[PDB]
Amino acid sequence: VREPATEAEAALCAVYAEVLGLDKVGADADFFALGGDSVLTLRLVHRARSAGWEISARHVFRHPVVADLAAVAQPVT
Repeated sequence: VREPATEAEAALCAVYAEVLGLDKVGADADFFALGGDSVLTLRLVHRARSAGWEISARHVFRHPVVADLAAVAQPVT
């Protein structure tokens, strides 16, 4: 399983695992391949912000892989 290589990747890995109910998730994990849907996307957006990273639901649907999602995130102001 692929370790995160940036702070944003590491935060999103942890949030993916928490939202999807998994123990740990790799930096190459696909949110919808792992069981994501509209409800869980909503939760991912909220919990990512709590972890310091601003994303949208549209970001998740367009970039469901952790590493790709981390690249469009913005740090919370």
